[PDB]
Amino acid sequence: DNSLLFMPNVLKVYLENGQTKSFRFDCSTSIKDVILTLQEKLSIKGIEHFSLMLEQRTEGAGTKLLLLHEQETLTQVTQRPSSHKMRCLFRISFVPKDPIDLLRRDPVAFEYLYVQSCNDVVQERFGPELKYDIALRLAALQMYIATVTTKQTQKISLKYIEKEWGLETFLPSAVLQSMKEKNIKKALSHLVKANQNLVPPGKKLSALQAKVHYLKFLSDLRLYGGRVFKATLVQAEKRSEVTLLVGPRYGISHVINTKTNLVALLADFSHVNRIEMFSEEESLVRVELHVLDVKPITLLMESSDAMNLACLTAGYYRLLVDSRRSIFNMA
Repeated sequence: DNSLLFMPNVLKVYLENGQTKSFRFDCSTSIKDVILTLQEKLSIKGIEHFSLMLEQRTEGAGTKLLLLHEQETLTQVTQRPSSHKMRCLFRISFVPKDPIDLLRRDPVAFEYLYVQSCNDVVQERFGPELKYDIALRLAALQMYIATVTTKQTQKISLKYIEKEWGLETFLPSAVLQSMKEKNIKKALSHLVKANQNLVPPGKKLSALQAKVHYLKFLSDLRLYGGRVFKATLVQAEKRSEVTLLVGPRYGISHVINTKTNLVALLADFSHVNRIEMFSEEESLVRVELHVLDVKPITLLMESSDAMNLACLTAGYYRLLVDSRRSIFNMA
């Protein structure tokens, strides 16, 4: 079996709505090429927000996403380690700081962001920072949004949701394993009704306006458009293990203490002038961050983490700082 290909030289790409798409490649096709073909198929204007990623299945349950560079060749992608048992996903990797800005810009991309976020929320792709409290509240809106776009009833019925979709589809595994089904349904019952109580003075919440609310809750969070990396900081040729957080509100920052959400800026995206990677022992990659008014910062990282750091940093630079200028170029 092979999760990455349909066949020799035909790439399988999963969209966030469950669709699959195929791309014939030869030895010259780049990830950039497939992204442009997907921009055209899907009528996207904000392609700068999007990336192709590999889905790694880790030993314990849960997936790790490996960002792929545009200049990277598809053949070069099938040679990553155990490419055959990973999947290719098209996803928004560089989120706008306020979701509403995407909606006025590319509605297709905004709808794409809402569908991807729902999947992210239910599959616990945010940390435990997503408390069951928020998770149920998010579910009540996802549930609302699924109903108003399928039935005229503006009043939401768990019994419908139970049959048509399955309640479990809107809930994380943790609520499923920890909360009592009766307790979950009571919780949703009070929630949906209370939000229903918030709306009567107002005209009914449109699905689109509900989706805006769904993504605003998500936008105030740590792993929103962001990732956590282990890395080895080399400072005066001696080594220490660091945890980096790269995201839209953190530039490249370092986690000092999770308990107090203590994060330290190492570099705003605007202060990054270049990223360079080299090779070391046993798929260990040395990253050198060239930052304004400081000596370069040196990181020793596992190769796929090294690449997801460059991509995510270059991705947010292209988005938030300058669309033309390059910071990272593989060769």
